[PDB]
Amino acid sequence: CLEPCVICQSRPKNGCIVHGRTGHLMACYTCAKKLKNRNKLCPVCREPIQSVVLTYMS
Amino acid sequence: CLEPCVICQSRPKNGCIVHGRTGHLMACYTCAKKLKNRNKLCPVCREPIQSVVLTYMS
Ligand SMILES: [Zn+2]
Ligand SMILES: [Zn+2]
Ligand SMILES: [Zn+2]
Ligand SMILES: [Zn+2]
Repeated sequence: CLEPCVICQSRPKNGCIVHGRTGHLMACYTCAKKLKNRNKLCPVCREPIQSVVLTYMS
Repeated sequence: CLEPCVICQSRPKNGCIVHGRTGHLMACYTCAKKLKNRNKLCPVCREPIQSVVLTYMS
């Protein structure tokens, strides 16, 4: 799916939720960051967001 | 791009090259890891690979 950020649905999925050595890409960097600041869990696995990487394709 | 890992072209781009708080997604986790172990640079920006995240799209 080339579908947008699942939260805002207005921006691309370029906000990578890192937990250790695995990452989940369902949200934009800006949305995924708000989740971490407001102490929400990863929507994919409900595991704490350790950090957020701004991800660029090619 | 729905195109495969630029190195092996046999696995998806699920190997996120992290440098600071930005990541580059052009290679598979296994290919991007070999780059880090053999002290190669990020093919996108020729900046050192600080870590590699195994990324899952949802
Ligand atoms: Zn968003
Ligand atoms: Zn997760
Ligand atoms: Zn590869
Ligand atoms: Zn790079």
